[PDB]
Amino acid sequence: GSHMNPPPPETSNPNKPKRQTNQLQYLLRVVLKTLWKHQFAWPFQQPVDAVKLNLPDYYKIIKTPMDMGTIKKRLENNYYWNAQECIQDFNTMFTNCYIYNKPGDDIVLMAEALEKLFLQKINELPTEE
Ligand SMILES: O=C1CC(I)=CC=N1
Repeated sequence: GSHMNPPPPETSNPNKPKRQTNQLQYLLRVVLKTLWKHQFAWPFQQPVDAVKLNLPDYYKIIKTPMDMGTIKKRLENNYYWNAQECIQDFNTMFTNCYIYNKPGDDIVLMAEALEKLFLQKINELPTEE
């Protein structure tokens, strides 16, 4: 837990209003579950440790970090009000990967595979009830 990594994104805050929606339940039970178990999930399952990876410029470049471990905790802790907040977290995670890394890098190929699955799952996001 190096001082050279930033504090991870918030996953708990009693002041933030929270809700469970059928769409959020789908995001946890279907979307996150699908991506979390994938062969290529591991680079995305926790915040980037820039010290362990020797990437001193990572948090110079990436000012909006997000990862699936944070998303998992947000969903498990019912942090969100709506599905769009969670979808935006997934989109931020993918975009950070694409911004920092070169096209065709292994991590990008991995992100692209997960993003394809994500798109399919979000196209099937249920009507809010
Ligand atoms: O599912 C996995 C396990 C291992 I070790 C490496 C990559 N994906």
